Amino acid sequence: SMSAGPWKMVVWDEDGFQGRRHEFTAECPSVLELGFETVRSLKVLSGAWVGFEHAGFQGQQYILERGEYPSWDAWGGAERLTSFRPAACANHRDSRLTIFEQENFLGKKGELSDDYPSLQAMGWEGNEVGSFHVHSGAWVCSQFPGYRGFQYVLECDHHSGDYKHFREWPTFQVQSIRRIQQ
Amino acid sequence: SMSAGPWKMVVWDEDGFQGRRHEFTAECPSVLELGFETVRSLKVLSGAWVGFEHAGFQGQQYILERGEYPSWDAWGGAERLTSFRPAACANHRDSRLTIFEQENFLGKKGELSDDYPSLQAMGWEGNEVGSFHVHSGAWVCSQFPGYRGFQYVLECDHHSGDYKHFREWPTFQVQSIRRIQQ
Repeated sequence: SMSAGPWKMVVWDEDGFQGRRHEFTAECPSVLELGFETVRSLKVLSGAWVGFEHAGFQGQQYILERGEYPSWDAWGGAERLTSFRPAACANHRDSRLTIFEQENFLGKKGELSDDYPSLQAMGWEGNEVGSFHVHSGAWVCSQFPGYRGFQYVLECDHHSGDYKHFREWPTFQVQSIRRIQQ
Repeated sequence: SMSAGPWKMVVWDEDGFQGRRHEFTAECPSVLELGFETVRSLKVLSGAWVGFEHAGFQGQQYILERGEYPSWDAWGGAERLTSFRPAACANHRDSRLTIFEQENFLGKKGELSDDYPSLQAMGWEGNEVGSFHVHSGAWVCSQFPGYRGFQYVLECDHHSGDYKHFREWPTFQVQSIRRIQQ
């Protein structure tokens, strides 16, 4: 129970925390706006952050929890990371998500308050999810079991947690889902 | 609370569950011994399994929980998977692991009975772990936060759960650890 400071991450433009450095305490819509050409390594010092492939928070999403990322494989196993924002709703102990088989909160539902490396192991029918309501916390969904493939992040403060369409988050393949750790 | 059958996985030698097929209900030390040339897709129907890069359960390890894996990116985001074994100790609700900063159960310790996408968020000092005692369950450790980078699996029935050396599991980098879901 050490006492942490405000959420913070640091980016560098060369691998292994070398080269040009910049620290963030709030979102950055494009590192190019700093004069950086690229982000090649990073550290998350406090909190949880979402990295995005393209400027303006567009493209592939990467969840960035506390720790050290010496090259791009550390966040995307994906070489390009251009914008960043805090996962503002992250609250690991206060996370609750409802998933639905179809869009618009229709079809069979599942209630999640824990992490699921295998939706199918838990009883979910099929490999698709159609809509989501985030009651609290921030969640990350993955295409494949064990938190692999394309990720996407769901926040409690997006349309009051409503994601009625895959347009709001078109492949509907989701096989693992977990809570984000701030 | 549907009733599941015995642990089972199925492999195919082409992507998308096409081509030659073979089902396992026990370990396979080499798919080449079946006459297969390669495994390109797979499904885990029941239980949790460990895939290995090389024959004889050697090389990179991949955790395979229930679901569908249409190509190699589904298990390794790593194209080669040659041998497979059940994660026999997997027991998600009955998993407990002790981690140590140094080898031989020395140094600071941490007690884990939950999943940790960020060891550093939980209070662990540094990015290294030196030894492990698995009290119960099966666990998977990852190099980077959020369950990325090289994985390795720790079982309760390996030397009574003792892993005193990195030789038993030399890079000591571990930033996330979770329980395997059978």
